[PDB]
Amino acid sequence: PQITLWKRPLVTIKIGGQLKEALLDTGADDTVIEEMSLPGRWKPKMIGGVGGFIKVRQYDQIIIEIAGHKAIGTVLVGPTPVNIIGRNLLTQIGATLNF
Amino acid sequence: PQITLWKRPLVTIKIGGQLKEALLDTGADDTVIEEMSLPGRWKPKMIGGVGGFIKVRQYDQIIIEIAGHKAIGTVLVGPTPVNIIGRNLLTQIGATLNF
Ligand SMILES: CC(C)CN(C[C@@H](O)[C@H](Cc1ccccc1)NC(=O)O[C@H]1CO[C@H]2OCC[C@H]21)S(=O)(=O)c1ccc(N)cc1
Ligand SMILES: [Cl-]
Ligand SMILES: [Cl-]
Ligand code: NA
Repeated sequence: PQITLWKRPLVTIKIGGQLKEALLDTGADDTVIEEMSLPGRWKPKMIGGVGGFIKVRQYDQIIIEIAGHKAIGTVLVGPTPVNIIGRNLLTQIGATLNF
Repeated sequence: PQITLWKRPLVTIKIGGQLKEALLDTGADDTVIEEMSLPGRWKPKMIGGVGGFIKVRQYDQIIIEIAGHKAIGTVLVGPTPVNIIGRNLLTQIGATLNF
Protein backbone atom coordinates (compact mmCIF):
# COMPACT_ATOMS: atom_id res chain seq x y z
CA PRO A 1 0.00 0.00 0.00
CA GLN A 2 0.78 3.68 -0.21
CA ILE A 3 -0.22 5.33 3.08
CA THR A 4 -0.74 9.06 3.25
CA LEU A 5 -0.32 10.97 6.51
CA TRP A 6 -3.44 13.08 6.84
CA LYS A 7 -4.47 10.72 9.63
CA ARG A 8 -2.36 8.59 11.95
CA PRO A 9 -0.90 5.58 10.04
CA LEU A 10 -2.62 2.94 12.15
CA VAL A 11 -2.64 -0.69 11.09
CA THR A 12 -3.73 -4.00 12.52
CA ILE A 13 -1.03 -6.17 13.97
CA LYS A 14 -1.29 -9.76 15.23
CA ILE A 15 0.86 -10.93 18.11
CA GLY A 16 0.26 -13.92 20.34
CA GLY A 17 -2.93 -14.71 18.33
CA GLN A 18 -4.41 -11.34 19.25
CA LEU A 19 -5.27 -8.42 17.02
CA LYS A 20 -4.13 -4.97 18.11
CA GLU A 21 -3.87 -1.51 16.53
CA ALA A 22 -0.42 0.02 16.11
CA LEU A 23 1.20 3.12 14.63
CA LEU A 24 3.71 2.86 11.79
CA ASP A 25 6.42 5.12 13.18
CA THR A 26 9.49 6.09 11.24
CA GLY A 27 10.65 8.15 14.26
CA ALA A 28 10.91 5.02 16.43
CA ASP A 29 14.09 2.97 16.30
CA ASP A 30 12.35 0.15 18.18
CA THR A 31 8.86 -1.47 18.17
CA VAL A 32 7.17 -0.94 21.54
CA ILE A 33 3.81 -2.29 22.63
CA GLU A 34 1.59 -1.87 25.65
CA GLU A 35 1.72 -4.43 28.47
CA MET A 36 1.07 -7.98 27.35
CA SER A 37 2.41 -11.50 27.90
CA LEU A 38 5.10 -12.72 25.51
CA PRO A 39 7.06 -15.97 25.54
CA GLY A 40 10.59 -16.45 26.63
CA ARG A 41 13.12 -14.42 28.48
CA TRP A 42 13.46 -10.65 28.36
CA LYS A 43 16.33 -8.24 28.75
CA PRO A 44 16.33 -4.71 30.16
CA LYS A 45 16.15 -1.62 27.97
CA MET A 46 15.48 2.06 28.30
CA ILE A 47 13.88 4.11 25.54
CA GLY A 48 13.72 7.89 25.40
CA GLY A 49 11.11 10.04 23.76
CA VAL A 50 9.75 13.51 24.00
CA GLY A 51 9.00 13.44 27.74
CA GLY A 52 11.96 11.44 28.94
CA PHE A 53 12.80 7.78 29.32
CA ILE A 54 10.94 4.69 30.28
CA LYS A 55 11.99 1.14 31.18
CA VAL A 56 10.73 -1.62 28.93
CA ARG A 57 11.10 -5.37 28.59
CA GLN A 58 13.00 -6.47 25.47
CA TYR A 59 11.81 -9.71 23.88
CA ASP A 60 13.74 -10.96 20.85
CA GLN A 61 12.65 -13.07 17.88
CA ILE A 62 8.90 -12.52 18.39
CA ILE A 63 6.50 -13.47 15.60
CA ILE A 64 4.31 -10.52 14.66
CA GLU A 65 2.09 -9.78 11.64
CA ILE A 66 1.94 -6.14 10.57
CA ALA A 67 -0.70 -5.07 8.06
CA GLY A 68 -0.74 -8.61 6.76
CA HIS A 69 3.09 -8.80 6.45
CA LYS A 70 5.06 -11.31 8.53
CA ALA A 71 7.93 -10.16 10.73
CA ILE A 72 10.04 -11.89 13.34
CA GLY A 73 12.08 -9.61 15.56
CA THR A 74 12.46 -7.55 18.69
CA VAL A 75 9.42 -6.28 20.55
CA LEU A 76 9.72 -3.98 23.54
CA VAL A 77 6.90 -4.12 26.12
CA GLY A 78 6.19 -1.27 28.52
CA PRO A 79 4.09 1.76 29.41
CA THR A 80 4.03 3.28 25.97
CA PRO A 81 0.92 5.44 25.34
CA VAL A 82 0.27 3.72 21.97
CA ASN A 83 1.53 0.60 20.25
CA ILE A 84 4.36 1.52 17.93
CA ILE A 85 5.93 -0.26 15.01
CA GLY A 86 9.47 1.08 14.72
CA ARG A 87 12.17 0.82 12.10
CA ASN A 88 13.41 -2.59 13.24
CA LEU A 89 10.16 -4.14 11.90
CA LEU A 90 9.32 -1.52 9.26
CA THR A 91 12.45 -2.69 7.44
CA GLN A 92 11.22 -6.31 7.64
CA ILE A 93 7.98 -5.44 5.86
CA GLY A 94 9.83 -3.43 3.20
CA ALA A 95 8.57 0.02 4.18
CA THR A 96 10.02 3.20 2.77
CA LEU A 97 9.21 6.89 3.02
CA ASN A 98 8.60 8.52 -0.34
CA PHE A 99 8.12 12.14 -1.49
CA PRO B 1 13.20 10.59 -3.00
CA GLN B 2 12.77 7.12 -1.57
CA ILE B 3 14.17 6.84 1.95
CA THR B 4 14.86 3.41 3.42
CA LEU B 5 14.59 2.85 7.12
CA TRP B 6 17.81 1.03 7.96
CA LYS B 7 18.93 4.24 9.70
CA ARG B 8 17.04 7.18 11.15
CA PRO B 9 15.43 9.25 8.35
CA LEU B 10 17.21 12.50 9.02
CA VAL B 11 17.02 15.44 6.67
CA THR B 12 18.18 19.05 6.53
CA ILE B 13 15.52 21.67 7.21
CA LYS B 14 15.56 25.44 7.03
CA ILE B 15 13.46 27.21 9.64
CA GLY B 16 13.66 30.75 11.00
CA GLY B 17 16.70 31.40 8.80
CA GLN B 18 18.54 28.46 10.37
CA LEU B 19 19.66 25.10 8.97
CA LYS B 20 18.93 22.16 11.25
CA GLU B 21 18.82 18.37 11.10
CA ALA B 22 15.42 16.80 11.75
CA LEU B 23 13.79 13.39 11.88
CA LEU B 24 10.95 12.53 9.47
CA ASP B 25 8.50 11.08 11.99
CA THR B 26 5.27 9.45 10.87
CA GLY B 27 4.46 8.74 14.54
CA ALA B 28 4.37 12.43 15.39
CA ASP B 29 1.13 14.35 14.90
CA ASP B 30 2.94 17.66 15.26
CA THR B 31 6.33 19.12 14.34
CA VAL B 32 8.50 19.82 17.40
CA ILE B 33 11.83 21.70 17.26
CA GLU B 34 14.44 22.38 19.94
CA GLU B 35 14.52 25.79 21.54
CA MET B 36 14.95 28.66 19.09
CA SER B 37 13.33 32.02 18.44
CA LEU B 38 10.56 32.36 15.89
CA PRO B 39 8.72 35.57 14.95
CA GLY B 40 5.08 36.25 15.68
CA ARG B 41 2.49 35.17 18.22
CA TRP B 42 2.62 31.94 20.20
CA LYS B 43 0.60 30.16 22.83
CA PRO B 44 1.59 27.52 25.34
CA LYS B 45 0.80 23.83 24.78
CA MET B 46 1.59 20.50 26.43
CA ILE B 47 2.53 17.55 24.20
CA GLY B 48 2.95 13.99 25.37
CA GLY B 49 5.01 11.08 24.10
CA VAL B 50 6.90 8.19 25.56
CA GLY B 51 8.18 9.41 28.94
CA GLY B 52 5.30 11.89 29.52
CA PHE B 53 4.64 15.51 28.60
CA ILE B 54 6.70 18.62 27.82
CA LYS B 55 5.58 22.24 27.66
CA VAL B 56 6.09 23.88 24.28
CA ARG B 57 5.38 27.16 22.50
CA GLN B 58 2.99 26.80 19.58
CA TYR B 59 3.74 29.04 16.60
CA ASP B 60 1.27 28.97 13.69
CA GLN B 61 1.88 29.73 10.02
CA ILE B 62 5.64 29.04 10.03
CA ILE B 63 7.44 28.25 6.78
CA ILE B 64 9.90 25.42 6.75
CA GLU B 65 11.94 24.00 3.88
CA ILE B 66 12.26 20.22 4.32
CA ALA B 67 14.86 18.54 2.17
CA GLY B 68 14.24 21.15 -0.52
CA HIS B 69 10.40 21.22 -0.29
CA LYS B 70 8.61 24.25 1.18
CA ALA B 71 5.71 23.86 3.57
CA ILE B 72 3.81 25.99 6.05
CA GLY B 73 2.18 25.07 9.28
CA THR B 74 2.35 24.94 13.03
CA VAL B 75 5.67 24.44 14.71
CA LEU B 76 6.02 23.56 18.37
CA VAL B 77 9.21 24.76 20.12
CA GLY B 78 10.48 23.27 23.35
CA PRO B 79 12.75 20.77 25.08
CA THR B 80 12.42 17.88 22.65
CA PRO B 81 15.46 15.61 22.56
CA VAL B 82 15.37 15.55 18.72
CA ASN B 83 13.96 17.87 16.04
CA ILE B 84 10.91 16.07 14.62
CA ILE B 85 8.99 16.75 11.44
CA GLY B 86 5.47 15.46 12.10
CA ARG B 87 2.51 14.63 9.96
CA ASN B 88 1.24 18.20 9.84
CA LEU B 89 4.19 19.08 7.57
CA LEU B 90 4.89 15.63 6.07
CA THR B 91 1.53 15.79 4.31
CA GLN B 92 2.45 19.11 2.70
CA ILE B 93 5.59 17.71 1.02
CA GLY B 94 3.53 14.71 -0.20
CA ALA B 95 5.26 12.12 1.97
CA THR B 96 3.87 8.60 2.02
CA LEU B 97 4.75 5.26 3.59
CA ASN B 98 4.99 2.50 1.01
CA PHE B 99 5.28 -1.26 1.35
C1 LIG C 1 10.25 11.27 19.64
C2 LIG C 1 10.94 10.25 18.77
C3 LIG C 1 12.37 10.64 18.45
C4 LIG C 1 10.89 8.85 19.40
N1 LIG C 1 9.47 8.41 19.58
C5 LIG C 1 8.69 7.98 18.35
C6 LIG C 1 7.67 9.14 18.05
O1 LIG C 1 7.23 8.88 16.73
C7 LIG C 1 6.45 9.27 19.00
C8 LIG C 1 5.46 8.07 19.00
C9 LIG C 1 4.31 8.25 19.99
C10 LIG C 1 3.02 8.51 19.51
C11 LIG C 1 2.00 8.71 20.44
C12 LIG C 1 2.26 8.71 21.81
C13 LIG C 1 3.56 8.49 22.27
C14 LIG C 1 4.60 8.29 21.36
N2 LIG C 1 5.70 10.46 18.63
C15 LIG C 1 5.77 11.55 19.43
O2 LIG C 1 6.38 11.69 20.54
O3 LIG C 1 5.05 12.60 18.84
C16 LIG C 1 4.69 13.74 19.69
C17 LIG C 1 4.59 14.96 18.77
O4 LIG C 1 3.33 14.82 18.07
C18 LIG C 1 2.50 14.11 18.99
O5 LIG C 1 1.77 13.09 18.32
C19 LIG C 1 2.16 11.86 18.97
C20 LIG C 1 2.62 12.24 20.40
C21 LIG C 1 3.23 13.59 20.15
S1 LIG C 1 9.14 7.42 21.00
O6 LIG C 1 7.65 7.08 21.02
O7 LIG C 1 9.69 8.24 22.19
C22 LIG C 1 10.08 5.86 20.97
C23 LIG C 1 11.47 5.94 21.18
C24 LIG C 1 12.21 4.75 20.96
C25 LIG C 1 11.57 3.58 20.49
N3 LIG C 1 12.32 2.46 20.24
C26 LIG C 1 10.21 3.59 20.21
C27 LIG C 1 9.46 4.75 20.39
CL1 LIG D 1 -0.39 22.70 10.82
CL1 LIG E 1 -2.15 13.53 -0.77
NA1 NA F 1 2.36 32.90 13.52
